[PDB]
Amino acid sequence: LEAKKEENLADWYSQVITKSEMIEYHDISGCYILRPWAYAIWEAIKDFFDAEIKKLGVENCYFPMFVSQSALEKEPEVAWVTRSGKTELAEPIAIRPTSETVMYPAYAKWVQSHRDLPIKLNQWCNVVRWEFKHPQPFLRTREFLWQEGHSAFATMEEAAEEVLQILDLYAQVYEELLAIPVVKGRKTEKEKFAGGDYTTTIEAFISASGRAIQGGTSHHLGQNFSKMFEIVFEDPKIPGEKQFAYQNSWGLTTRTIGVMTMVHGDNMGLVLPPRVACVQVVIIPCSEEDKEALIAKCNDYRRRLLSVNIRVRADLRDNYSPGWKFNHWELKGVPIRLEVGPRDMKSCQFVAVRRDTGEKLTVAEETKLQAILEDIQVTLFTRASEDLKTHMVVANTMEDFQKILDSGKIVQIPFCGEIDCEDWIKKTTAMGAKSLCIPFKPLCELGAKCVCGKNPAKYYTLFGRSY
Amino acid sequence: GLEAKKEENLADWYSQVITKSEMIEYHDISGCYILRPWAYAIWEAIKDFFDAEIKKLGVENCYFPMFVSQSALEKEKTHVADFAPEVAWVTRSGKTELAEPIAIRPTSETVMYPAYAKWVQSHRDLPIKLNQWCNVVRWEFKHPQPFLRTREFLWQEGHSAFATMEEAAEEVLQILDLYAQVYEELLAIPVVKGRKTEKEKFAGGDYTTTIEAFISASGRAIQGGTSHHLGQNFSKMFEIVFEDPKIPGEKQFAYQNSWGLTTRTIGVMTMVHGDNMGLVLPPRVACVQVVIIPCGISEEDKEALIAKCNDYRRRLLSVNIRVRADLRDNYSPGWKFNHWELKGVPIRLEVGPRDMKSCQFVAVRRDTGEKLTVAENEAETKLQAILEDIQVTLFTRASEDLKTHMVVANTMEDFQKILDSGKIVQIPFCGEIDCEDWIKKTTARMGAKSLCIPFKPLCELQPGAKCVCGKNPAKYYTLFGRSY
Ligand SMILES: Cc1cc(N2CC[C@@](C#N)(C3CC3)C2=O)cc(NC(=O)Cc2ccccc2)n1
Ligand SMILES: Cc1cc(N2CC[C@@](C#N)(C3CC3)C2=O)cc(NC(=O)Cc2ccccc2)n1
Ligand SMILES: O=C(C[C@H]1NCCC[C@@H]1O)Cn1cnc2cc(Br)c(Cl)cc2c1=O
Ligand SMILES: O=C(C[C@H]1NCCC[C@@H]1O)Cn1cnc2cc(Br)c(Cl)cc2c1=O
Ligand SMILES: [Br-]
Ligand SMILES: [Br-]
Ligand SMILES: [Ca+2]
Ligand SMILES: [Ca+2]
Ligand SMILES: [Ca+2]
Ligand SMILES: [Ca+2]
Ligand SMILES: [Zn+2]
Ligand SMILES: [Zn+2]
Ligand SMILES: [Zn+2]
Ligand SMILES: [Zn+2]
Ligand SMILES: [Zn+2]
Repeated sequence: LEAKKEENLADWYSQVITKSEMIEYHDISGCYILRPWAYAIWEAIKDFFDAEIKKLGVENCYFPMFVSQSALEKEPEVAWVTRSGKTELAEPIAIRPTSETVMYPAYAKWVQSHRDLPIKLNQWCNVVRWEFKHPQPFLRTREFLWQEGHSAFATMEEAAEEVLQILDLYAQVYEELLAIPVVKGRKTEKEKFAGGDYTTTIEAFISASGRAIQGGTSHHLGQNFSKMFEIVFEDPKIPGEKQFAYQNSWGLTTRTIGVMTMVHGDNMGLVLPPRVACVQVVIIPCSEEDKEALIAKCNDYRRRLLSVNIRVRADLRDNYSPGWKFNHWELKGVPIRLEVGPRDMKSCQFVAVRRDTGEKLTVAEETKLQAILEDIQVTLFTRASEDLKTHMVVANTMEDFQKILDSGKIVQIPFCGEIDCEDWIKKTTAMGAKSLCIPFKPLCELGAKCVCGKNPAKYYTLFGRSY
Repeated sequence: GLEAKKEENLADWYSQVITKSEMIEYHDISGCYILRPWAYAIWEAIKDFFDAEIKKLGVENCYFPMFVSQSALEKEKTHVADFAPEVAWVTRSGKTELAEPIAIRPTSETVMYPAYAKWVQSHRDLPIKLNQWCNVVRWEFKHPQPFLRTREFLWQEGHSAFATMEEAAEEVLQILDLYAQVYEELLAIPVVKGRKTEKEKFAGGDYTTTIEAFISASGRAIQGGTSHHLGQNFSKMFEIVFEDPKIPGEKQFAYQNSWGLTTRTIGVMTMVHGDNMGLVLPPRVACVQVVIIPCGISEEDKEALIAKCNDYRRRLLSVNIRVRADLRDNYSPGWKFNHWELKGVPIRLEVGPRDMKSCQFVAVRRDTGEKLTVAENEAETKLQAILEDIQVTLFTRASEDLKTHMVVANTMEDFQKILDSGKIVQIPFCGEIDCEDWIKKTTARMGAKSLCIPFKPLCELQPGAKCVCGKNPAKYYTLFGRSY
């Protein structure tokens, strides 16, 4: 790897994602191939989150990719299919940018009584938003994989409960799987989903860019969509009266992998948190009778490790040098390299090198390796945490806000929350700073006025430059 | 209640069964359907099995883009021209024309193989074995049918490249055998492995292998999955090539395979096993294998009966049986019976107060309807045994059905008679496109298509035997019939 993360972050990022064999470019802008090394991380995320939402009663299903004009405009850079071969469709049809308008008519038909609620459905699928701004692999693409969950309840408080549960699962994905610290909160009036009541969100910070990025989102839709699509049930108490269902929706994408790359990656390449590493430990070999024995010693380690449920690969290819293999698996971010040399074989001991720090370490010919893995995870998280702690500070006045913002940090400011003030904050700080979230647990507690002067502060709000 | 008979109007029965089992919901765009959880969980079971099996072969999962540029789609002879009117084109985003229109993938060769060519710089870069689960689109005007033939559908498509022919040949048959395991072992559906004829194979490939299944309610056959050897056709098209230094001065074009399997599986499961009470789920893929329902419904006694149903639920989960306790006050027990029968749940566990007070329950089989009174303490064992026996039974019945409806015939006379009887036929066949066209055209006065050239035909072909056309010698016994 040539480019340096602190010099030329875009070039560093492209080189990391391709030389780690995560991404390949497609001949259509903003579309990328997810190679197995990237996809396996998505598979790990999927296994965790799918089990967890199943524990909450959510069922998986698959709705059509195509949205009619009427369904879509029953409420915009949607991709329109307008012909098959050379012959025009009777009416153009749209590729889903999200599936509310595909799902909620079906919900309306399935709900007859309050006995039919709640409905909790999730799908793992692809969506398309065909914007013409600059794409970035993983972080912001035209086609992407995600999961979208869509719930409908009889009451408001079970919906609110789910909203917070799903947000906490997203925070778990980032913090426990990817070792990325996030700040939970809710979007401002300006930035919230216009189709919902409130939008909760997890925001992560990428310091090499000094920019924030949304990691996931969980919306309380309230009765907005149920009144739109007539998702109604009869009142269990009052004859002949109908109630509109309360709804949530929530989503999470492969952006995860990009954030994991941006946060933990270094100038040797990818750095994989052991919890999502497709390969946690790579075994590399360093008298011909002796050579055969060495290979057999590696296979011994491999089988043992496989037996202790550690994801492991023995790279015994004859065609490549050990130093080549060292660099290959470092670039890919394998948390531990296990080096087996003849002396050490003879000494019945071995060497383990951790990817995060490079700390080498000799050990006796199972237990240790697992112990190293966990520490690597903790290490990654705590460093990311310190980075966030360094780059997220309080400022009580605009001038202090601006200086700090220009130092490449994100700032919690007292904020009145009006949309006009938020646009003013954007252009005065000019790209300009946007609102990220109103944090659940702000750093310091809030008579204080907004940084606009004209109005009092309603809440500490986190602002920053953002992807 | 279903109130439509499978032996009368098969189409209406199918529609009723897939909707009333809560498998399918209709969409306002023809040929696209909502897969509700009851069916999507069957696809997820198939997925878990096939994923595990291909990983043991060294296949890795990935995800390539859904959009194909016009240049990449039209670049090589990847597919015949007759497919052109069935490609769906995105021509605008919002209100603004795209400079170049882009196509939705009907299959991903034109997206993957330029990448494969970039990735093969030497022998060490082979083999490449990649699979993806994803949706594809084929915008046909022919009458769609849920699960069986739709405009959008879910599938897996595997694409692999090798240094030698032997490796690729081996994988083709391994994957075909995996598809046969999906059908016979998970779905309880017997299939016939074989080779597609010249007319019916994938045109740009060297040969296509296939598994064919029979639907006796319709007298038709349908292809369950496919596994192609491409040889070096696509690698010479896309320049997926390396150099062996021990063979200076010769290119080595990769040998490739591709293979595919869709949600048609579920449709075939519905058509083979479904009866006049609704769906019938093979225990192996049933989302719920056992549903516990309280019957015969004092306040203390009611509390106790519900606790007992939950005891059964706990024990069944603890021995890895997928179980649902239907404890809803809103619906009658006889309605619960009907509802879970429509959905095809293999076993219904009835618990009444008299049975609770004698430590027993009733188990009712979905496939036969047979009722058994079972002692409480044997719940885990008996119920497991019964599930296995349901699986077996379904497969056995279907195989019996296949074996009576597939027979050998040696003349166009016998062939057309047996064909008209609603069966499929293994005939001696010369293999030529003209003569297959002729077989179809004649036997209409729809015509019979070829299904597959079986690896293991019923009867070995006689030497010098001539194909039913009488003009050419038979090259092989070939399974023909009316088809989906
Ligand atoms: C990969 C990815 C992710 C996401 N988004 C959105 C919010 C969200 C979060 N959190 C989803 C709710 C879960 C997320 O991840 C969004 C996107 N593309 C786009 O906006 C389209 C686009 C394309 C090119 C340039 C500019 C914009 N692309
Ligand atoms: C559900 C499903 C399945 C399959 N096919 C194909 C062969 C194969 C097998 N075996 C694939 C290799 C895996 C299969 O299952 C094909 C399809 N639609 C279509 O052709 C498009 C269409 C749309 C409306 C009416 C008629 C035709 N729809
Ligand atoms: O997609 C959403 C709302 C939520 N849906 C379920 C998963 C989580 C997700 O945030 C917001 N959104 C975002 N981008 C969009 C782009 C287009 Br184009 C359209 Cl039509 C609609 C939308 C649109 O509704
Ligand atoms: O899709 C195939 C060949 C194989 N691709 C890999 C997975 C298994 C599959 O059988 C054949 N086929 C089928 N239908 C098609 C429809 C269209 Br539209 C196009 Cl352009 C092309 C095709 C086309 O190539
Ligand atoms: Br969104
Ligand atoms: Br196909
Ligand atoms: Ca055709
Ligand atoms: Ca053009
Ligand atoms: Ca490789
Ligand atoms: Ca030559
Ligand atoms: Zn992998
Ligand atoms: Zn203000
Ligand atoms: Zn289910
Ligand atoms: Zn007793
Ligand atoms: Zn002939």
